[PDB]
Amino acid sequence: SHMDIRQMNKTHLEHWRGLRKQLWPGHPDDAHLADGEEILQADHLASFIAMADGVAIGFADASIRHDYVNGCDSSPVVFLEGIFVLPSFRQRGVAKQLIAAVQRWGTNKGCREMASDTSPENTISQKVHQALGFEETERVIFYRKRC
Amino acid sequence: MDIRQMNKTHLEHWRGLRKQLWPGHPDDAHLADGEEILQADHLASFIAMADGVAIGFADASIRHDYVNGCDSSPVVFLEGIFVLPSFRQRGVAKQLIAAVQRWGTNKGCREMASDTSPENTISQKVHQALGFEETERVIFYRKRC
Ligand SMILES: CC(C)(COP(=O)(O)OP(=O)(O)OC[C@H]1O[C@@H](n2cnc3c(N)ncnc32)[C@H](O)[C@H]1OP(=O)(O)O)[C@@H](O)C(=O)NCCC(=O)NCCS
Ligand SMILES: CC(C)(COP(=O)(O)OP(=O)(O)OC[C@H]1O[C@@H](n2cnc3c(N)ncnc32)[C@H](O)[C@H]1OP(=O)(O)O)[C@@H](O)C(=O)NCCC(=O)NCCS
Ligand SMILES: NC[C@H]1O[C@H](O[C@H]2[C@H](O[C@@H]3O[C@H](CO)[C@@H](O)[C@H]3O)[C@@H](O)[C@H](N)C[C@@H]2N)[C@H](N)[C@@H](O)[C@@H]1O
Ligand SMILES: NC[C@H]1O[C@H](O[C@H]2[C@H](O[C@@H]3O[C@H](CO)[C@@H](O)[C@H]3O)[C@@H](O)[C@H](N)C[C@@H]2N)[C@H](N)[C@@H](O)[C@@H]1O
Ligand code: NI
Repeated sequence: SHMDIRQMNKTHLEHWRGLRKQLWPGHPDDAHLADGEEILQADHLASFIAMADGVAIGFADASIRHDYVNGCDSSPVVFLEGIFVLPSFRQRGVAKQLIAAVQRWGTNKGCREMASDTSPENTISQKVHQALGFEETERVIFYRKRC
Repeated sequence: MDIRQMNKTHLEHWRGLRKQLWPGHPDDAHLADGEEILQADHLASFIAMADGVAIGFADASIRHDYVNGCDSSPVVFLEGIFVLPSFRQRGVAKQLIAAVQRWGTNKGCREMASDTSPENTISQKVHQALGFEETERVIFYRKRC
């Protein structure tokens, strides 16, 4: 059956939020709401929803980052902020298409590089990033200190 | 041992220290990076001097995008720090980071962050000793568009 990757607009907010809560549980509910609104008005944020037969089966959040991005040599960079495909629809090339949409968006925005990150423990994610043409650049430990 | 924010006069020596921190970075880029830092409001480097000679530096930025482990924005980010071996373990880095931290606070950052290689044992101890807590460990990927 035919699938479409739609850049998220107001009409897909509920499809998006319903999936996003499955990728990041306990990311606060109020946060999804605000995030959705922020994204709809941004020029450096965009999200994409995989739709087929009227249902949303997956999504990707993306951004255009001007901060230094680990492993990249140019700026700005289009960055894959999160991606999720429902269990029942995996290994069908849904993420491949969502990522192509993110790449197309960042390319049209003038980015020369697309980047992403994932836990060293997320093994399927690593296989997926590599299967899709990303090469691993570096691994780092992040630190935080309250100001 | 004074710490000063970098200006045009410190570029040549900063570049010499910076090439030792990152030998793989094109010399060509140190040139452009220095100009970029001085032109941008969201960037600042600090130089530690002994008898008028630069012996350490820290590059920093105000980051506005997502930063792993942080929950607020902007974030002051320690982009790199280096102290000549002869001056190590004397609190120079501690001092450089204090200066980065004040700059950040004055820019409204509620969090300061940094990152380092899993292999950089010494760096890890330094971060810990200075009050940073480890947040996440990740692998980065890149695909040329
Ligand atoms: C990671 C994820 C988004 C991939 O979605 P997907 O739609 O199943 O991926 P695709 O079908 O487009 O797969 C692309 C490629 O990755 C590879 N791949 C996908 N799943 C794989 C698996 N489980 N094991 C090994 N390789 C796999 C394949 O090499 C290749 O497709 P093909 O060999 O079947 O021809 C999905 O597993 C998911 O939602 N996981 C949980 C959320 C998550 O971990 N996100 C990652 C970072 S936010
Ligand atoms: C990392 C580096 C900048 C630290 O510089 P420094 O001036 O020697 O550090 P400081 O003296 O200010 O030390 C501050 C804290 O780190 C600790 N520390 C410093 N060097 C240490 C070492 N080699 N092993 C264990 N702990 C160490 C100090 O004991 C502690 O002080 P405290 O008494 O307040 O706890 C320096 O070792 C260096 O330039 N390394 C090479 C470049 C690199 O690794 N950069 C880091 C990532 S960008
Ligand atoms: N590739 C997926 C990435 O997901 C998380 O980071 C995202 C972040 O997720 C937060 O982190 C928790 C999961 O660790 C979620 O609950 C959110 O609050 C999200 O809120 C931002 N809008 C975009 C960030 N990229 C991870 N922090 C990061 O390590 C991981 O690499
Ligand atoms: N705290 C040290 C950090 O240094 C490097 O990242 C810096 C980056 O260094 C590039 O990466 C190579 C070393 O990996 C250098 O040759 C430059 O090209 C520099 O060019 C940017 N101006 C600021 C980045 N923070 C590392 N990429 C990062 O992993 C590391 O944790
Ligand atoms: Ni279609």
